[PDB]
Amino acid sequence: SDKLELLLDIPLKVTVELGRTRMTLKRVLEMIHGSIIELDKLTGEPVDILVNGKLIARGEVVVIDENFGVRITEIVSPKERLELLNE
Amino acid sequence: LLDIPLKVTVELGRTRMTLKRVLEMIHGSIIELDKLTGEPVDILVNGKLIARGEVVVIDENFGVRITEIVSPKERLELLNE
Repeated sequence: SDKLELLLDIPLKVTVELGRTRMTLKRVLEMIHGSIIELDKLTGEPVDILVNGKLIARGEVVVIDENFGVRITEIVSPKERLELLNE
Repeated sequence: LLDIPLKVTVELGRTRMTLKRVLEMIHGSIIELDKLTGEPVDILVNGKLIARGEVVVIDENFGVRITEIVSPKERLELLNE
């Protein structure tokens, strides 16, 4: 808590994922322009929001000025965000 | 080597923010990312950016159609870094 005060300005890396899959090296080498990669995410599901590699939230894609963004639709508690980042 | 499974991730974008901000976010908060709206999305294999493309739907799953990709030689180089 006094500990927390010292951490508030630490920059954290945020990544937003549309989905994941797995493929062989062979398939990676054979892919071409136009190749289609199917992901583990279903229509109707939100995108994932990771902070230093930990899933803390999910959301929906929005346009902000010229950039993609995400509006948070699901998130863990602030205490759980700390716990996960402290793993 | 050809049969080794690799992890593929498709990213909409990235940003950086402080821990304070991360802890203040709530339902409805907006996070702006580093990708511009006309750009294709990133395709990473084992964390290495090898391709970019456009999002598609295949039946009920999301997918990506590749629009930019490095050479097969360069794919192998990156995966062997």
